[PDB]
Amino acid sequence: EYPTVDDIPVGEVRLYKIGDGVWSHIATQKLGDTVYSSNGLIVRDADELLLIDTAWGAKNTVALLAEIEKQIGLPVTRSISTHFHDDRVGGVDVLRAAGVATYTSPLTRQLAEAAGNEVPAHSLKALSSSGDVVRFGPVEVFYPGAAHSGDNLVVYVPAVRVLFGGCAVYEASRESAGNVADANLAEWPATIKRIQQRYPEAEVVIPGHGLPGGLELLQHTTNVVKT
Ligand SMILES: [Zn+2]
Repeated sequence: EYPTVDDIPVGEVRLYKIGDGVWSHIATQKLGDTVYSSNGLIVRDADELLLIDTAWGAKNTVALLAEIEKQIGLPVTRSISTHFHDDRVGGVDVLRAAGVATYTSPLTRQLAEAAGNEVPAHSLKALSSSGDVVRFGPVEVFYPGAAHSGDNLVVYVPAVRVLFGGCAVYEASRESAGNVADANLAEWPATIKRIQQRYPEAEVVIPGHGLPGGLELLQHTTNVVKT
């Protein structure tokens, strides 16, 4: 019952409750003949929300904010983008228009600028070296090293053991690497091992695209990226 491209109506964004104070958000775009979905996270803190990733573009991000107000009814006050691609920063300007304080690592801001993408307003310090971790409200933000992209971050919600892997982690049904234009295929297995070692109690692992699973998605990703 996790939302998919087969059931989300065109142009809509859906939320899915994962645990106490934690939702995923799911949005779609059609590229060529194929409809794709992308996941992010929403985490409650006191009477506000922290958003992890845009909903992949400005139009979807406007829909996301409306869906959040309808279903949750608390303000999004901060966001984190987990890497520089459109599915993560596309819609940052919508978030800024809506009064959200937008964050990512310094490297992501640089890569987003270089790519001509939207750029979060604020940098997360102390994330520059592989293995760096910072607390940010109700989550930990971890830079595990280069994988899908040079800058990719993961986000853990310690109270409920939810790991948002972003595009560093593949869904179970995905058996080929697909697009690796910004990837570091050599470092990806080591990066996965760092995630495994850091979050051994995670109960839910959310990939950047596709269905949630558990810690088995980590080794699955290594297997696919070698393949
Ligand atoms: Zn990407």
